[PDB]
Amino acid sequence: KRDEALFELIALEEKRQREGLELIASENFVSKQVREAVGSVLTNKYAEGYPGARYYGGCEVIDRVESLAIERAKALFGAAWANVQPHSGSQANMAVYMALMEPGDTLMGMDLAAGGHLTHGSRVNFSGKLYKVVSYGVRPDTELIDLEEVRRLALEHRPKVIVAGASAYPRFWDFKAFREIADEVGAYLVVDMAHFAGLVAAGLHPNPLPYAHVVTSTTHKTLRGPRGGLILSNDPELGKRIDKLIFPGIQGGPLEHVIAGKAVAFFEALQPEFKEYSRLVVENAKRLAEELARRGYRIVTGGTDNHLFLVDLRPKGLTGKEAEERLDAVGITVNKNAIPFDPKPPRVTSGIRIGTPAITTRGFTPEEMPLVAELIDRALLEGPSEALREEVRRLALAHPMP
Amino acid sequence: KRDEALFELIALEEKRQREGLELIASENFVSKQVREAVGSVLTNKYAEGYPGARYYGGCEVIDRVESLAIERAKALFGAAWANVQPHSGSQANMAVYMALMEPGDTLMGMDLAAGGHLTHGSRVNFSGKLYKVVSYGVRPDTELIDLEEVRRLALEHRPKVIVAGASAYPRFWDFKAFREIADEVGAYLVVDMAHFAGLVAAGLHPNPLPYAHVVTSTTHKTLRGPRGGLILSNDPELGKRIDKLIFPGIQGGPLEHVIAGKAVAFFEALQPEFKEYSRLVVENAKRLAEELARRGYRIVTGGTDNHLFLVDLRPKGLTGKEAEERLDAVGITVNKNAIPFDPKPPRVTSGIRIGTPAITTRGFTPEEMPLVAELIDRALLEGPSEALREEVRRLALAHPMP
Ligand SMILES: Nc1nc2c(c(=O)[nH]1)N(C=O)[C@@H](CNc1ccc(C(=O)N[C@@H](CCC(=O)O)C(=O)O)cc1)CN2
Ligand SMILES: Cc1ncc(COP(=O)(O)O)c(/C=N/CC(=O)O)c1O
Repeated sequence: KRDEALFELIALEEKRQREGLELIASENFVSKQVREAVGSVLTNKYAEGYPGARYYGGCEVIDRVESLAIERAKALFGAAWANVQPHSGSQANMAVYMALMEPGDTLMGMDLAAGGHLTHGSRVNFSGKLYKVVSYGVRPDTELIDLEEVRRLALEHRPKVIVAGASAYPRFWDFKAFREIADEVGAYLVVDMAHFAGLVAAGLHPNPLPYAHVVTSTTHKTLRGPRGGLILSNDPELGKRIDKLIFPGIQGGPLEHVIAGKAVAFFEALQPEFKEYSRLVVENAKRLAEELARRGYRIVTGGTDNHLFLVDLRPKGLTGKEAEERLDAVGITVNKNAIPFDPKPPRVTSGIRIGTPAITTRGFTPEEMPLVAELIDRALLEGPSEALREEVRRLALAHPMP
Repeated sequence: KRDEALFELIALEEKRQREGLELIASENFVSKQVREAVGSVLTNKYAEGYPGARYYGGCEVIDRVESLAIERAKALFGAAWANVQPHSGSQANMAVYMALMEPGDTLMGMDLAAGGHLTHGSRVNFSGKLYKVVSYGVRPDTELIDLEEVRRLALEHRPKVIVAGASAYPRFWDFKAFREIADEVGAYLVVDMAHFAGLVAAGLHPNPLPYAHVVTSTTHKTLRGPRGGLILSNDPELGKRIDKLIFPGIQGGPLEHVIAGKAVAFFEALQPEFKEYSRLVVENAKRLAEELARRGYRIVTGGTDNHLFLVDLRPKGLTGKEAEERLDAVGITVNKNAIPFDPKPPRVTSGIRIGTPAITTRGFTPEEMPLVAELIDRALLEGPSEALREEVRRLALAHPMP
């Protein structure tokens, strides 16, 4: 008996995705073959352990799948070791923290208010419950990270681990300077590249591998793969330690159907067409930010080096919460985000975060960004209307999903 | 470009699953419609938070999918609250422990060799690293749990959490007695029903929900659903606390395509056919154990009340690792497994574990178990041969796959 109610919902969700403009920076649209792998019979196999050293019979083929994912990840990113088993970015970070630190140790990471991830030290998160968290942020005048403030905090608090990488930072990271600071205090440098991993793979963002002790990531977001986590390093000895924290430390059976999907995503990212896609992602984001600046918004840091940017809404007297709702009502999804010099509180904010990976996957090009900018502006100033919702729909339907 | 090498490996795994006898007790074969949901576009949405309380917009349809999974889980097990976001059985247990305990608190669980799971207090697992662990076992003569030994231990060590449930215990649990013991020391009773969740849903195993404070489970064993975790409780105030430990405590975005698969599996488990399937699972396991006993194999506790059994291979001079390899060579997939008081470490073991869920899904009946027992016996005594493999293959191919 088919579950009609459930599949009626899936068809509605497919329609919602086709007919809207997805501008949330951490979203993307996976290919059909990534979905085919994730929907495969590989979910039926228990395969605890690692290739050639499993706790169950029958893993001969699974071992070739997981080894293929590992070797492709190492070739794509220039790594000496990889672990493709983390269920999510959260589990990847948790395993690294538990391998390098003991409860009570100090963790330094980017403040949630300035763009950090929950996993970089939130007190509601495991990172803030097991460890002592010290946070860094951005300067109000530069709207950028201050490496001298980072170093000062590191010398004063002596973290065991310093995390670089964030969720809403629109400029390049200086991984070399972060590693120098870490070395000065004897800390490990962990880079969480989840947001910009696809740009690293395409050569459009500095690669953290050579400077970090360990690199964590999701396989979704700019890498355009299935939902899951990833760990990389140039140190196989440290990798062996982390392998043990993933299993038997924090996980049980790996999701080998999702790992097959990671293998597919790494194959796609190794093709030359991926570099072109990634170039367009960054060109779209720079062009869309410029077009909104021309229409009266201020762009934080004045622009972006990557796939996302932050819009200061104060010139138009809007809060991030109101802009979110007005845009959601016409099928444009963004999220509110604090700006560095923000007069409003966290639940309201004076900004929004926009990202181009998902619309770029649907074939949007830089010459269409003026039109996207005008729809956003109209929705913010005129508010939601049926005519505007129909224009978004038409535009969206004219750009196919994978 | 299609990833031809990866899909060739998936086709090889499909063939391996169709042409062998999958007797791993923790595996099953999911239906086509479960795979269809897991391979859906719902992977493209970041749904941090809970239904009606998400961080990001655009979740109106996703919320109906998750609520449907939640409400079906409640109806299936008779629970007042459910959480369907855990990525795995291990994450479900982690969230529960962190909601009920601080690090350094005392956790009581079943010894691994006696049957307990890694997350029930193993030193190489987070459960044994973060908490002080006290373990109960089984009696050396009957290989059954002694409730008076469990009581003594609880009164002596005063655990904060007692865990009932196991990965390799073949008999029924007395959840009323475990709750009485927990109440005597003021402990929470947590039941991990991962292995026998489908038998509970079908009414063939005592239901822990009235007696446990919290129930954890996986969705992919006896329940025959996608790979993932589940938490249930009759206390909605305890559920609220646990919800916060799942997010933002230990996970980020949930896997909503997998949650759609969970909704489908719950729909299948609510059908009358699922009760007939589950009855045959247990009938097959009892008959196969009896047929191996008649050939001189020692069955731990003498038999089974559920879907699995353990074979003590010490009298036959075989380690569990050797038996697993011999059986695998002829297409019979089991896992080496620790037995009560095992002198050998988990990488070697003195036994094997066998379960019927997967072959029962393929339509194997009790009258076919004598033939299965014969093939197992021959591979252990006579060793692998080409003629034995072929016989296994024919028998397997005579049964369809979902
Ligand atoms: N009773 C029981 N049987 C079970 C499990 C379990 O948790 N309990 N498993 C649940 O998934 C699987 C076995 N998985 C296991 C993986 C690692 C270790 C363990 O103790 N590993 C050590 C030592 C290895 C050695 O020296 O032999 C380690 O990794 O250091 C035990 C079980 C299948 N059967
Ligand atoms: C009681 C119990 N609790 C938790 C888990 C972990 O579930 P995951 O493998 O993390 O999905 C398991 C899995 N056990 C795997 C096996 O038995 O072969 C379990 O038997």
